[PDB]
Amino acid sequence: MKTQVAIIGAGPSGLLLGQLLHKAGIDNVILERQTPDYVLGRIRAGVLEQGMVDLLREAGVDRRMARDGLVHEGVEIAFAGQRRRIDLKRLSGGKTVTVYGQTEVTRDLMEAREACGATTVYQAAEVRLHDLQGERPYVTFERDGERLRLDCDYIAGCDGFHGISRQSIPAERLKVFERVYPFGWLGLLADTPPVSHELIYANHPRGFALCSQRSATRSQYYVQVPLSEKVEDWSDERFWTELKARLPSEVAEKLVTGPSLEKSIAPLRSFVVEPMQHGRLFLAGDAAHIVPPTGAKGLNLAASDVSTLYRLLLKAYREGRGELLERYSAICLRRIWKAERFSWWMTSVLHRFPDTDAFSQRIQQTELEYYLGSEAGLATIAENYVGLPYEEIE
Amino acid sequence: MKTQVAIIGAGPSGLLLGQLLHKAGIDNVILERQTPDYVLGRIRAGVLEQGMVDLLREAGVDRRMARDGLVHEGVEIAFAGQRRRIDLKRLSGGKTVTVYGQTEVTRDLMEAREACGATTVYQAAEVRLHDLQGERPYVTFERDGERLRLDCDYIAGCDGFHGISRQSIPAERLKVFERVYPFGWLGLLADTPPVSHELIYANHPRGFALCSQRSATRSQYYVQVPLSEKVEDWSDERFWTELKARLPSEVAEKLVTGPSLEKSIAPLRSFVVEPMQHGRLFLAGDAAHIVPPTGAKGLNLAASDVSTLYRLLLKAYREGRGELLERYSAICLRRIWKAERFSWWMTSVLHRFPDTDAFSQRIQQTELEYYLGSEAGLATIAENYVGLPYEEIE
Ligand SMILES: Cc1cc2nc3c(=O)[nH]c(=O)nc-3n(C[C@H](O)[C@H](O)[C@H](O)COP(=O)(O)OP(=O)(O)OC[C@H]3O[C@@H](n4cnc5c(N)ncnc54)[C@H](O)[C@@H]3O)c2cc1C
Ligand SMILES: Cc1cc2nc3c(=O)[nH]c(=O)nc-3n(C[C@H](O)[C@H](O)[C@H](O)COP(=O)(O)OP(=O)(O)OC[C@H]3O[C@@H](n4cnc5c(N)ncnc54)[C@H](O)[C@@H]3O)c2cc1C
Ligand SMILES: O=S([O-])[O-]
Ligand SMILES: O=S([O-])[O-]
Repeated sequence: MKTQVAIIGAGPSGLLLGQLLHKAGIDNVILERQTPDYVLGRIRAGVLEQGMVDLLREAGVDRRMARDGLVHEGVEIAFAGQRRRIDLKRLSGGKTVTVYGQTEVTRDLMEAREACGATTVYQAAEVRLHDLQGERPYVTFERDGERLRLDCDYIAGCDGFHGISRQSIPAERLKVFERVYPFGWLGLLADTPPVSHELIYANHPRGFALCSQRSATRSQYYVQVPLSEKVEDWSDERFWTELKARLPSEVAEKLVTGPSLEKSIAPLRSFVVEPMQHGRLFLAGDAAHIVPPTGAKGLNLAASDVSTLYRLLLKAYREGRGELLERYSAICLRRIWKAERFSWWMTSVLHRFPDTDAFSQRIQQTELEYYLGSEAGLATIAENYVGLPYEEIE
Repeated sequence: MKTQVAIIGAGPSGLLLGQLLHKAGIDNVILERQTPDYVLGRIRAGVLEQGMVDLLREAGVDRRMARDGLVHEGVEIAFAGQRRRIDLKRLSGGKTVTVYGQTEVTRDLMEAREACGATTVYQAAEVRLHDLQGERPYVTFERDGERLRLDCDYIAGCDGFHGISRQSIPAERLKVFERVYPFGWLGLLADTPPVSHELIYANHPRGFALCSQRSATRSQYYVQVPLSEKVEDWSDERFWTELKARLPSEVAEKLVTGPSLEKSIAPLRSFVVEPMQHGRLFLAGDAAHIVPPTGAKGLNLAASDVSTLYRLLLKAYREGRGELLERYSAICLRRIWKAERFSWWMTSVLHRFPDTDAFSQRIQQTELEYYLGSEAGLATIAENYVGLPYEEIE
């Protein structure tokens, strides 16, 4: 096979990059290790930044989102028995966020790519990258019992955290930054109407809780739990009782509960690699970084990494400004670090950390009080939550 | 589940460690991501050092090897149209090597573990390590549609180069050393009688070639080829013709050729991580290092890593000398580096490297001439080939 941009991974990052390149007339091929149904079987949430919403529209894959997505003009943080609303729209000047799951976005992108006949090779086993520092890099993989070669000009590693792309870069060139939080999130998805039209992030002595939604009849809730917790020890009844205990009475009081459609515990961690490229290989999305779910920035960083790569690739192909690609990592990292910082801040002020002393507890309560009670403070939250402005490049 | 030593990986390293611990009465459980047939489907060669042969006997899994294995008292290196024999037995004082494939060794270990009822969980998906720096580390994984927890005292990461164990150690604690050679090995396995009763490593202007064997009616041959070569462009006829062109006439002349049972190109690379442990987790085999096939040290290092870990675990459990486990990496690395060095030397003197000048070519020919023409030189080769003596520990 032969293309211009080889793409490893058919998750959100790879599909979005591929659809953007497709519309731009830049040849591209996506190689995915799993099957279509396997990828779609991954149930993942999503709170889309304005930048991502705009990118999906630019990619021509927004019809479903415009119909099934939930546009939120604000978000609330609860603590000390009170609900504090952050007016994202007002504070940002018009920006909002859209609650539409990664799973749905992935589904939409796959239907769009399948419809236009773009190239996607599923069940591409043993993917391997070659001659990355040359002008003719290529990829090899096995399919239907045969080895194939894919020649290209560039390679976009969009293969996630456990992909092969990040592992294909000499360890000497990379620097890893990481942190694991001392707790996980026990989530419960149910066919019940949400308790609020907007999300509710709750800080409570017993621990963090979050009220989210999927539709008028489907809701998603979470409560923080220690690392060693087993989902088996958490019946729906126990979850509902603990969730209510961490929410203001007025909220817990009007909460509609019911059987769970799915329950699971997920850890919270951060990870960033520098740089995010090597020769003709460029990493994007989870292949380069991880963030905790608190700020819902994972899916959004995948989008911003792709946007940047796409725009630089355009400059290379249409302006012969290929040297600009050298700036890919520096640009993405500035945004990734700010997202990691905001995600870290949100995690720090909303959760109960083990072995915390009285002073720390008071500092945390004061952080919430100050930020939610100041216009400047509220602004820092709002501008970060809807997503900081994309860097124009150059 | 609950055991004393949790083992990740049911390849040679994990199975051997597990069988050794089984006989010692130390509880152990092996978690393997793939199925039994998948593991056995990996066709891998093997030239066993005396130390490994002794270890398999100690493990009580040597009957098949004693019957089907080929004991070699010497090995030959050909160059400049002449065959030079290295009398391993004489030079080492009695040590030899046994040609018996990794695949056969793995098969033997699996039959032995299955027979004694030791615990092995195949298709163990999403393996994850936990609380490595505590006194109660544990592992989690999914099976038959359910999440399970395995408590233990120690964890042996025997999950290979692309395993999760090495990736479970903070990047800040690790230092990676690596090298990729500018060529690969095109191998051809056939049901033909070998051209020699001992191996023949050949250095020739056109490139490296190797004559090996599996039995009186089965042979394995290799010729070096550039990185970008496709096995598809190499018919059996072309392989046989190139192989002969790289061997002394007397050898090429008596070579029996025939249809290949299997053909493939494999790269040559080296990789070492320091340290090889973190808390209660200890890496062994490919999970910690890779060596080129030239010295056939890959399988042997897996064995020596296991031997060391096993002996240290014994000291911990039977002598309460658990502090000795702290020395695991230092001990293994001394042997790993010497094996990497010898493997590197063998690779350097036997292959044709791209863009080599006249001086390099002459230095290489002189290396062979000196080492094969000196008793001290021959000794350095012999002692390394049969395997240096295992470090006694402490
Ligand atoms: C339990 C959990 C909950 C999360 N919740 C949130 C949330 O609430 N909000 C949010 O924004 N983010 C959340 N995230 C993060 C978010 O899902 C990711 O940031 C997003 O999946 C990144 O997309 P990606 O395409 O970069 O990577 P992925 O979605 O991982 O896609 C990568 C693709 O590459 C393929 N691949 C891997 N290796 C290879 C290979 N060798 N060859 C070929 N293909 C390969 C994979 O099969 C996969 O399809 C969560 C993550 C987890 C684990
Ligand atoms: C093409 C090729 C040719 C080679 N030729 C030679 C040769 O001629 N001579 C020589 O000595 N060596 C050779 N080697 C090297 C040799 O095969 C290895 O050194 C040996 O396989 C190492 O054994 P191991 O048990 O440490 O790892 P492996 O054999 O890789 O076994 C690791 C096991 O862990 C499992 N695993 C991986 N990830 C997970 C996870 N997340 N959870 C659970 N289980 C997991 C794997 O499925 C596997 O079964 C060759 C290698 C290759 C690739
Ligand atoms: O199921 S598929 O398209 O390989
Ligand atoms: O095929 S098995 O034993 O999981």
